[PDB]
Amino acid sequence: IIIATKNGKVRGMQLTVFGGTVTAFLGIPYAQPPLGRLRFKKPQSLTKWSDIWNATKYANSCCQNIDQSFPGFHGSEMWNPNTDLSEDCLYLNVWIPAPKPKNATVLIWIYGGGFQTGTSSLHVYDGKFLARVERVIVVSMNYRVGALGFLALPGNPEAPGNMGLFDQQLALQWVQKNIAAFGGNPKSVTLFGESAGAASVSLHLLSPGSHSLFTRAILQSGSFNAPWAVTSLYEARNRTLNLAKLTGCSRENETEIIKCLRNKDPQEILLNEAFVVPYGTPLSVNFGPTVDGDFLTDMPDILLELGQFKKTQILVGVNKDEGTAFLVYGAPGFSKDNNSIITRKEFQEGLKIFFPGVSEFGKESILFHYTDWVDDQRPENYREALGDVVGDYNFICPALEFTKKFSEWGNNAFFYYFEHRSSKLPWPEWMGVMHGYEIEFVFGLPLERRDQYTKAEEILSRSIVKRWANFAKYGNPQETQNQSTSWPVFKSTEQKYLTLNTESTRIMTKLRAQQCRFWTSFFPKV
Ligand SMILES: *[C@@H]1O[C@H](CO[C@@H]2O[C@@H](C)[C@@H](O)[C@@H](O)[C@@H]2O)[C@@H](O[C@@H]2O[C@H](CO)[C@@H](O)[C@H](O)[C@H]2NC(C)=O)[C@H](O)[C@H]1NC(C)=O
Ligand SMILES: *[C@@H]1O[C@H](CO[C@@H]2O[C@@H](C)[C@@H](O)[C@@H](O)[C@@H]2O)[C@@H](O[C@@H]2O[C@H](CO)[C@@H](O)[C@H](O)[C@H]2NC(C)=O)[C@H](O)[C@H]1NC(C)=O
Ligand SMILES: N[C@H](Cc1c[nH]c2ccccc12)C(=O)NCCCCCCNc1c2c(nc3cc(Cl)ccc13)CCCC2
Ligand SMILES: *[C@@H]1O[C@H](CO[C@@H]2O[C@@H](C)[C@@H](O)[C@@H](O)[C@@H]2O)[C@@H](O)[C@H](O)[C@H]1NC(C)=O
Ligand SMILES: *[C@@H]1O[C@H](CO)[C@@H](O)[C@H](O)[C@H]1NC(C)=O
Ligand SMILES: *[C@@H]1O[C@H](CO)[C@@H](O)[C@H](O)[C@H]1NC(C)=O
Ligand SMILES: *[C@@H]1O[C@H](CO)[C@@H](O)[C@H](O)[C@H]1NC(C)=O
Ligand code: NA
Repeated sequence: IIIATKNGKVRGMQLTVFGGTVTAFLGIPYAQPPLGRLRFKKPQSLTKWSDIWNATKYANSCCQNIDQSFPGFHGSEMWNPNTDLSEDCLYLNVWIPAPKPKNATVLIWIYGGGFQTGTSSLHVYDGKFLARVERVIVVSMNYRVGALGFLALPGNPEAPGNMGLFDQQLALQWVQKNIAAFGGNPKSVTLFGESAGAASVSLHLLSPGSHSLFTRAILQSGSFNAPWAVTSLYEARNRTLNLAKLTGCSRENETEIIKCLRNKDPQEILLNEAFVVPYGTPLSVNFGPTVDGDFLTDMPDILLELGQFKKTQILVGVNKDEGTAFLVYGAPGFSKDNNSIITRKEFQEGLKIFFPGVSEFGKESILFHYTDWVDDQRPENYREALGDVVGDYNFICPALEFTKKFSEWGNNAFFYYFEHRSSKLPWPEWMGVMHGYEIEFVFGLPLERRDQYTKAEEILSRSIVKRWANFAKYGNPQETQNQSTSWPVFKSTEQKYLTLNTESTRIMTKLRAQQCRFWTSFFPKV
């Protein structure tokens, strides 16, 4: 019940799951709290302690803007932080099987949230089921988001960029030095994440500093080549100087702007983050990964294209309706509280909201590719198109492109397509299989049958959990026992992928091929 780590001892707690036991260590610090002189800088290593650290409750989340478009609605508040916000937030969690395993595969979760929001303590990232059912070890960590995590004056060590990525990387290193003490195998570590988490995992594949801190990788609705995923160095410093003036910190000694930003209080920084961009989008990443020459040594689109990444197996996939979630956060004529049948002009206006700096011709090109219907008179035509438009451009095509290019260098790749709409969901049915709603299935929440989940959902979850674990332990995401359809490796030619649902598990070919040729070849040029 007490574990001895390189920096000191840590007390955990015991949990009861499915007639068994899991040992949870919630809130182990992995770095010096980034307060004061340290705000905006890379994490600094933690100096040892002599007491017994009590890791029995989730630690503080990093400071972030909550979104308030739906106060009181669980469909949206399930994603908001469920723990005190604070700059002092560099902590991680460990769930290990009981009894203590000997050489367990380790899964390391990295949450998404547009790089502005998110926390490891969310209910739908509870690692206790994966520990219990598959006897792997699960680790999640908090990393700095928003400007306190990704503010960038390039080359300048007071605000270098990618600090949140270096937070992640320092947790990964903590697992390397320490997880053996917990009964884990540091030579068997799978990163997995979703949305910006998945884009984070993809960047860890590119970053030499993490090459040796994990084995394999799983990308859920997210990759670095997605349009939101990397902010330019043009944009980044335009953004940190607009933050400077909004807070009365514009100077000319670039480092003393930073000194000036260090005396502001967190919430002052948070209020102004939203306006350093002129035209914003529900998907807008105001402060993101940057080519800092340290974590990321070159533009990732080039590293991907020329084979400059960790060679290993990747598991990649996306959801059928990645786009809908964002339509109710800005798009006109859209509401979670009606079927949001919009018109041709509302569609048009919804493109100017999601594609704001884009030419009139650009927005006409999108409308032309997405509005030649199998039936001109279905009222929901434009509603479905704009959903598809946002999902294809922001998630599905980048993920497919990443998998093709990665697989072109000889490693096994597996692609999936999650298409199950859960029965419980608090959002209306027109929104479909939404961004982030496979996460609970990966984490085994439908296993605790309880109130929410049909037995069909319990089974799908049980299978996904097995495929994920087999991928982590063995590099091959098969379920070998219950006469399951085999999951083929994705190769650049036939582009086979697997669909996940409660009814038919089917092998299909070339997801969204016609849509994605538009996004990945034609549209980048406008
Ligand atoms: C780079 O930044 C400038 C300045 O941004 C403005 O000032 C900030 C403090 C904040 O209040 C922002 O909302 C402002 O936009 C941008 O120039 C502005 O461009 C917009 C229109 O696109 C408009 O607000 C003003 O006409 C401009 N303001 C000034 C002071 O010139 C500029 O567009 C940004 N982007 C690039 C690529 O340079
Ligand atoms: C779906 O709902 C939106 C707005 O929902 C509600 O309606 C408002 C009157 C107000 O009470 C809001 O706070 C609610 O959330 C409808 O969009 C509105 O349409 C009319 C057109 O004149 C008008 O009230 C506004 O311009 C629109 N509001 C927007 C775009 O935000 C939409 O018409 C509804 N559609 C269907 C099919 O029910
Ligand atoms: N735009 C900025 C930055 C940002 C860019 N892209 C993002 C993606 C997610 C979160 C934030 C961002 C912002 O913070 N809010 C505006 C958009 C509203 C998003 C609310 C966040 N909650 C949800 C999340 C996810 N699934 C959701 C499903 C639905 Cl139905 C509703 C909310 C969701 C999956 C990953 C975790 C977060
Ligand atoms: C650390 O925890 C020690 C033991 O706490 C035990 O577990 C918690 C969850 C409670 O149920 C408590 O009653 C138990 O005794 C404490 O004795 C010790 O003081 C704690 N140390 C610090 C620094 O908080
Ligand atoms: C765990 O497995 C690795 C190889 O995956 C091996 O080198 C190591 O010695 C093992 N440690 C144990 C069994 O404690
Ligand atoms: C002011 O700028 C110079 C470079 O022009 C820099 O070396 C110096 O450190 C800055 N001032 C302080 C107090 O850091
Ligand atoms: C396989 O099927 C049995 C029932 O025959 C079920 O109890 C078990 O959980 C299934 N295993 C997986 C990994 O799906
Ligand atoms: Na728990």
